[PDB]
Amino acid sequence: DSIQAEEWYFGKITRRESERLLLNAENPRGTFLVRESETTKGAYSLSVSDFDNAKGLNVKHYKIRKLDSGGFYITSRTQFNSLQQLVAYYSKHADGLCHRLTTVCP
Amino acid sequence: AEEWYFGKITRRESERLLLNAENPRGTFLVRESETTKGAYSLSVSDFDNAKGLNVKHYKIRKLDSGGFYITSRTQFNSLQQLVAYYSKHADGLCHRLTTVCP
Repeated sequence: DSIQAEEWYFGKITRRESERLLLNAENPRGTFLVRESETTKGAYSLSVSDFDNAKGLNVKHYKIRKLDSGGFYITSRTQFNSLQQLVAYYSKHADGLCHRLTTVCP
Repeated sequence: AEEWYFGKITRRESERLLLNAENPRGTFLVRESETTKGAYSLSVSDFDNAKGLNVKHYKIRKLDSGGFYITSRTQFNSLQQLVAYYSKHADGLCHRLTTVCP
């Protein structure tokens, strides 16, 4: 389906594999990718690269839950009718995330 | 940085992960201890006839001078040396640390 081919969706890659792709030093902070959650059925995960001078480059993982209406959310502040709309939103506003989403993981 | 370090995932999460594949015995990861500050926890899959596949958890204590241990037999000056040692020598663990959790 459409989601399978989104440039930012990485399907069933593991959290460890997403950190392997995201921790690459070429990536600016806020490089991200969406994937299925490995440990929660039916949820997704937004993994975001970030940096601090103590953990080094690191990745933060945010569960994305799906509501019975069909929407999605990470926080109580905002919900979205699609992952596409969630990504578009957090590309414009961190709003609790470690960083605004900037580069789509290559 | 290490591919086997899974950071703050939980005990339950590690068990979901370590058991969630066609993962052999001896698949493992290291994570921050939930129960004890400063320590880590080594989680390793195992198989036995009564339990079937199951996960064992081993505290990794941190010494004041900097090193780490799980038993009195050997201690390590870093956490990576611990992992490297137990990949070659089970020494009391259920199995050697052979496959990093995918």
